[PDB]
Amino acid sequence: GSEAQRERRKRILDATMAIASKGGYEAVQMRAVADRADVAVGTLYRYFPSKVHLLVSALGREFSRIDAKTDRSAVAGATPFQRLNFMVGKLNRAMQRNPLLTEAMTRAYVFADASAASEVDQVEKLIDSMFARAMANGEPTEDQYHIARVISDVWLSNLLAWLTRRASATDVSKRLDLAVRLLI
Amino acid sequence: SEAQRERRKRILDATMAIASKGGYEAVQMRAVADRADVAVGTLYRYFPSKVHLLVSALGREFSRIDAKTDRSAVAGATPFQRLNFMVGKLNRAMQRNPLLTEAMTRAYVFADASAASEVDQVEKLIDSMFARAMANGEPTEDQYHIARVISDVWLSNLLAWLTRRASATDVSKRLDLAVRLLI
DNA sequence: CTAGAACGTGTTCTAA
DNA sequence: TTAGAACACGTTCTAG
Repeated sequence: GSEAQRERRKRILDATMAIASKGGYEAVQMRAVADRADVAVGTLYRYFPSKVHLLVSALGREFSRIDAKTDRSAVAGATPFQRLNFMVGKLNRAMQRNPLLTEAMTRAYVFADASAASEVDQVEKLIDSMFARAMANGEPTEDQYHIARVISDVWLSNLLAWLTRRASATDVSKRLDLAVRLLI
Repeated sequence: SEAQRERRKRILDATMAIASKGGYEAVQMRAVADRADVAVGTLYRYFPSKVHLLVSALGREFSRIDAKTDRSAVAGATPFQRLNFMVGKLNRAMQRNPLLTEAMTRAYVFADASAASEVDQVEKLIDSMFARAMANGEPTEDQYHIARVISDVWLSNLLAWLTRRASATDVSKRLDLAVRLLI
């Protein structure tokens, strides 16, 4: 709605990501987010009705932005195979840039119940679409969207393994390009 | 001890019974302890977090399913069939009790590194049930990798069902589609 | 909106 | 082991 309100929302989401960067999920505490966005906690709950909604919107907003910084690059490589490997890689890297910030958003994303479905949906759609439109070098086909979904599922699984120290960054890229190749 | 094992089983049974009737929110540590006739400190001795607890319950249940499905999963004439079969068996198992499935799955995906060993066991029981269904025995390396991809598609879809973002039909169709793209 | 008190549940502590 | 009080943080409530 109003300019001030769009400005409060952004301030709340910048706080959340600043805090998550230094402390992960356990440090994204609602008094701390509020305090640092200079709002009372009741105002915080007016804008985001749970810690999880808050984090899934922060993750929604970060992917929207990556989606912008990704339009020429994603459509750079000369074959679908290559454009996909490239997009997977840029996204993998973006996530590895701040493990604790990634950790907070990703766990909220998979933990979210049905009351957050609409926020969880946007993030899943954005990710599917970044992959599809890179693979297809523009508007994807039906087959290319379905392939893109499978690759987002593989990505998420591997990201969760990387976060829980069950897999290294090497294991993750090996499993990802393994999946890409089996579907192209 | 037989005491230690009797008490471990009472606690996981408590956990699943409560999860059935109420899902994740209702798996409360005071309630579980009470139901298993143990004090909370004893509960935390066996399982150091609500999430360790629920991810061990999930471990024991895939473990159990694993035995229940040793002949049948290797019944279909082709890899394609055996995989589709295994996928459907596991799907129908999860769908049997949505709130039980909700509680265990959310812990499974919420778990941090402090439960990495419980999470790991569950991931590998599932990977292996799929691979061995595909293969009808010890899988090749290529069957194992395909198994992994399909467990990832499976989990993603199970979360979307749980969050009412996909129906049971939407999920069947996405699994089918993945099993085709890979066989 | 603001500042916080109050309350529930996961986790830890104290005491027998 | 037990019983249960204490404490922290997500969430809701009371007041101004």
